[PDB]
Amino acid sequence: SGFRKMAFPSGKVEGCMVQVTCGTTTLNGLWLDDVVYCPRHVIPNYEDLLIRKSNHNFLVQAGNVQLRVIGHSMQNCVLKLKVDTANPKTPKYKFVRIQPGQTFSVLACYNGSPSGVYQCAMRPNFTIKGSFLNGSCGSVGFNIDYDCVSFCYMHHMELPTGVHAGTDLEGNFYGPFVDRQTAQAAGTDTTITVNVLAWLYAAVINGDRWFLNRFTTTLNDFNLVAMKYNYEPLTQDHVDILGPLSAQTGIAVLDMCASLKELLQNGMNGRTILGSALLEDEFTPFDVVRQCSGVTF
Amino acid sequence: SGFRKMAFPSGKVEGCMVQVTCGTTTLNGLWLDDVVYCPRHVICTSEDMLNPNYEDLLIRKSNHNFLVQAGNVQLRVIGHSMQNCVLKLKVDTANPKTPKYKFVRIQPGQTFSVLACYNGSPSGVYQCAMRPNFTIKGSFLNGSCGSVGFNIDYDCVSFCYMHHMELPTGVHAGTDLEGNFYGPFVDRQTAQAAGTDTTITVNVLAWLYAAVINGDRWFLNRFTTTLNDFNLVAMKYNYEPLTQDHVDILGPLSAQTGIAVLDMCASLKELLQNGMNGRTILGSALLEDEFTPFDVVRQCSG
Ligand SMILES: CN1CC[C@H](C(=O)N[C@@](C)(C(=O)Nc2cncc3ccccc23)c2ccc(Cl)c(Cl)c2)C1
Ligand SMILES: [Cl-]
Repeated sequence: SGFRKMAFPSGKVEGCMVQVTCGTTTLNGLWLDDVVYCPRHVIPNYEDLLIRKSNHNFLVQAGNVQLRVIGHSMQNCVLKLKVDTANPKTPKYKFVRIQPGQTFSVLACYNGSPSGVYQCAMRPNFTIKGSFLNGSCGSVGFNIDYDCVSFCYMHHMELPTGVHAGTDLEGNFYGPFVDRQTAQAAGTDTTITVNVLAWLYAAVINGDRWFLNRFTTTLNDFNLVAMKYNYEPLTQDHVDILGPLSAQTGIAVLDMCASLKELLQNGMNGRTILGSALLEDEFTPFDVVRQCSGVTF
Repeated sequence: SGFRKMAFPSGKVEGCMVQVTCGTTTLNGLWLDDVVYCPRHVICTSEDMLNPNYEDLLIRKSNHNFLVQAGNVQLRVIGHSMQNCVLKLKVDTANPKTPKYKFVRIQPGQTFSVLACYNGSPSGVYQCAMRPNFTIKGSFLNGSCGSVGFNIDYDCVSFCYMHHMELPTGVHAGTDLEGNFYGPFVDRQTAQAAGTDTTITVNVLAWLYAAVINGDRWFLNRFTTTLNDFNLVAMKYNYEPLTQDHVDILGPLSAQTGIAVLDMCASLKELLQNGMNGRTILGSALLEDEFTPFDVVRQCSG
């Protein structure tokens, strides 16, 4: 029993966190094998600014040991500092680009030191509601798949509303954001519907059944309602992905959709679901399964 | 900007997680130096649990009865002792990944990270608090016994909790790393139940100071209160009494925001009275009590 916002164990990522200094700027780097990846804004014609930099301009620090940079290249908005020393703690890893609605763990770092780990989701508006202070640039987002760390995010900036923007580990920004000093704003955000339904299945598994009803709905009727409440449209793939939880609890996906339809029109009415007075959208259907079955890393 | 329920990086604890098997039972152990710590109920059967005599059951045990597994490598148990409700399996190999650590006993209201494990493998990390009724609202399945709670301030891991059981309400009871249970709980199948839970007032105020720092001022008011008037109101909403110790601890937050503690107490009073009225504080429609004043400072400063 119990339901918590749970992150992946951060250990495999911790051994990869380094400090990257260039001039007056100090941020974080991800040291994998003999390459250290970091936001290119550490150095805006970025090809022109990078041509003026020398290898000894980048001071890379792994704990106490200083690493010597032997090369540098740029891939989209990530800088790739080739170092002489390969990371002995390099885990089995992949660079994956996640879709909006997908969740991941963020190991927030300052001066190459991990300060905390938290779970968050890629919002439909391509921002992440993270927790970052100055110096957190280069902190990474990741998932663990068996014994493989899938790096999906590198923090670059904070938007004027306090939400965060960053890139995948190939330097491609999530959303219409750029690493240039200009006016940027997060677009209108929507609720991740498949995740709310997954979190409702986790509540049923945990004993919370008050919100259930005898009703069902069509996928079209549900989406017409969901659209009015700024909820993401629920596709047939979302209905298919929720199948295992639907089987485990005995509540059909459209049956739970009718529960959500009533929750949106009528509300909670003083009641809570998993100790929350709002509908939670930062647990994917796989997160609910992993937590309510006991998958390990 | 931003405010999240943040856990300590679990890496230092991950290298200490081992599998402990004794008979039909498989749970988790914490391998520090040449000792593996685990709940002593690993030696019990389900029938033994009603009225177990642990000293009696431990005397019948041989070192080879405990199968300790660290990853793939099986560890050899060379001794065993019991300290309160924790079993201490002396092993012949010291943990090379042993971090700088302490055994700390926490007070209710204190928060910590839990590295939930199954079969000696870490499955996830989450943040939670020691409730005033001495239970923790964790996320645990069967096989999680031996999972630990910890704080990693500076380069030292302070182990403060070891999971032992789930109570009938779905909440959890455990011990410090010296085997002393938190609360009036025993590692015996009895009619024990968690007492009435209360909201950790000092933590709600700390989380309100985090909201003010983050730009949220809607809940503030032109009122102040006495500490006694606040406690008389707080008690009626099942809130923990706010002591002078709590008022002193909130001082740095009060100075940083410019809002006196009894001033923020008057804001809390009005929120208990009125409710949120469609509004949220740090993206929450409820008043959060699982961030201590130390958590708020660390996250909003460094
Ligand atoms: C289905 N079996 C019936 C009894 C078994 C049972 O509960 N056993 C344990 C070990 C226990 O609390 N384990 C657990 C821990 N955390 C979370 C749990 C979530 C679910 C199920 C067990 C969970 C236990 C039992 C009685 C006592 Cl007094 C103690 Cl100290 C420990 C389960
Ligand atoms: Cl404490």
